[PDB]
Amino acid sequence: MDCDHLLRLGMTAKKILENGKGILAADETPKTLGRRFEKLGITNTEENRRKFREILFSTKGIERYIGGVILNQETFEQTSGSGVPLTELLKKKGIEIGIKLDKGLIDYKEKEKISVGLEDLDLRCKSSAFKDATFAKWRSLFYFYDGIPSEDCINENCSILAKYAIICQKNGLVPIVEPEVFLEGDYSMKRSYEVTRQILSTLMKYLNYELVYIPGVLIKASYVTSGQLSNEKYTPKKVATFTLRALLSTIPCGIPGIVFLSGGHGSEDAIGFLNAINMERGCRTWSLSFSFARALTDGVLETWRGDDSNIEEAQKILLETSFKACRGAEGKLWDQE
Amino acid sequence: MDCDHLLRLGMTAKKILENGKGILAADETPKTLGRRFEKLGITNTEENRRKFREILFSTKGIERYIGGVILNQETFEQTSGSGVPLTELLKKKGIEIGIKLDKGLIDYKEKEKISVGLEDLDLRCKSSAFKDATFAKWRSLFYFYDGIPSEDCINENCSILAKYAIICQKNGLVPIVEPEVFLEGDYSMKRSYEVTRQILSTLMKYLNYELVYIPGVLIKASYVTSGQLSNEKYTPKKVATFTLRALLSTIPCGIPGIVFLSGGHGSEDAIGFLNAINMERGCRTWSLSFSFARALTDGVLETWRGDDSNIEEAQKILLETSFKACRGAEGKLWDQE
Ligand SMILES: *[C@@H](C=O)COP(=O)(O)O
Ligand SMILES: *[C@@H](C=O)COP(=O)(O)O
Repeated sequence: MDCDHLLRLGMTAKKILENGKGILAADETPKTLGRRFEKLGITNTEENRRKFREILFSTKGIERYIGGVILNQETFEQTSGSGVPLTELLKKKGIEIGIKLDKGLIDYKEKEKISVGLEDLDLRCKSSAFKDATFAKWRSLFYFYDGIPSEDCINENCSILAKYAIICQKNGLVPIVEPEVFLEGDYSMKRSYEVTRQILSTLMKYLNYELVYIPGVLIKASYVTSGQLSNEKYTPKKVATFTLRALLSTIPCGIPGIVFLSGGHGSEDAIGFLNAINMERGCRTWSLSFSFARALTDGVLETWRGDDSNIEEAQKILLETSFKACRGAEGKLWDQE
Repeated sequence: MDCDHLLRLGMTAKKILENGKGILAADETPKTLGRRFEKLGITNTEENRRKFREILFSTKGIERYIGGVILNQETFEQTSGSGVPLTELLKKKGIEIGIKLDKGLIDYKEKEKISVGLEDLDLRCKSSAFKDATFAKWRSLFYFYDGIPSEDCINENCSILAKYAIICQKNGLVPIVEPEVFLEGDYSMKRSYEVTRQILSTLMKYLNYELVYIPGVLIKASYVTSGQLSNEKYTPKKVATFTLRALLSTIPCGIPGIVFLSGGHGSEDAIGFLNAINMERGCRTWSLSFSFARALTDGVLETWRGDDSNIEEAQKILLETSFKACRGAEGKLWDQE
């Protein structure tokens, strides 16, 4: 944790987001990907999970738009149909390799969650399995109900995120901290805005109390919207205004980038919100980019459907959707390249 | 607290610091100024306090360097020798008028302090006395000993600052929040650095929990150094490095400016640290300027000495010291204008 060591972390964080690039999140656990597969009639075999990731990672030209990919631990042990380790597909493309390091969530208080896995995190970061990884991801999730998120749950999750971040950095990995505001709930956009300001300001408190190197941390955040069960409407401009206000109010100049999660919003909406936030005026130092799983890969799944004959078209949709995300990351989606 | 109302606050915060300008703090209570007077053989009469402020405010050309002045409540009731209200001296110069609104400090826990006066703050902000004021100041003070500042004292002071800030803004005043790290103590520069990161990150938490308009808040901060009782040395470059790192780690892009307090450091050291921080590289949105009482007015006091014959020379020293501070505010002190 010397000066050159700290500069390498900042260089990695910037490389992931250079030139309007963003992150393809491919880190779904077998259970989470399985559910997605089963809706579309695809069998949850290890082989189909391996093939799905091969389809994503082998897409030609994807590195123009994708600066990093977040892998699931299992995918590090996997090869392509042709024999090449899946990580080698990304390395050869110059794409940064990430590892999701949380062990999921457990119950906290009444109706809330904390994320787990810190006890062996340092040991796991040193696994030879992840030797090629240069960044990591850890997700917490904030449920919304009456009087919730509670302050205890904000503090505990921010504490856990910050502890994970410092361990990552000590092992030479850039941490993505993901304080996700869960979309499935009944809350107004005002309430999301206000609580996002609490969560993000508290996260910055704990990162600072843990003396995390702030230029080597990426924040993966939810857009500010009302909850899916609210009857409240919003437009991309309003999402952009509220989200950017919350970020300008909470995120220090030293943070290199914010990457938005799609969170259950549509692919089109998530990309449209990104474009709108990048068209907003308001001085800032950090990039506003993407870390999408669903918004980038739902179309791939829906086109592929487990049939090899559909793969070329599935890869085409990945590339085209990645292009749009990247254009959104620079506020240029309305403009012809 | 409508949109135009919020834009006026941001415009005021920017006007105070435009063009490398800074703040002349002249807000010493009769007791605090009195002690300064008595060291230099000057009688603590109301007349000498009035005359001292007249000497400061009537200095020709001071508005090139000073964007705002922080007044003591008593000075709003005062006139020049020639009959002109002292506030009119500043208004005519286009200098923003501020009011210090705290009622000082009281004991908290063991050996710590909190600042007081929130109970009638809203009423006081509406006083016709302060009709010409456009900004305010409120000071908390953090003592350092073993295990101190305590977390309770950080939280309580940040809470008080944030409550004051929101009341100010609701009354159309830009709040300066002053979480001063007291120089008189025995602590290392590492410890100051780490605790400054705790204090400033926690302050940003409470400002966010109070839903303060972040573009309409100014932060008056201590430089990061070791304590006066420490035998540890430092240079301007090291102060600059540590202070800017702490600020980049904690202060959101939305804050318009940080103004350093001189804090018991020499006039020359305080101006030299300002120059050094403004020569540092590292992207940021906020101005780095000054809010000095001692660093700007100790020389004036020492030249004047209560003798009218010395006033012209005293004003010359104010103007020359203000020039240097302003050059420091743009990192140009080594360079000839
Ligand atoms: C990133 C997960 O690692 C965000 O995924 P989403 O875009 O919400 O499916
Ligand atoms: C500002 C007081 O209002 C700072 O005063 P100092 O420069 O520390 O004497």
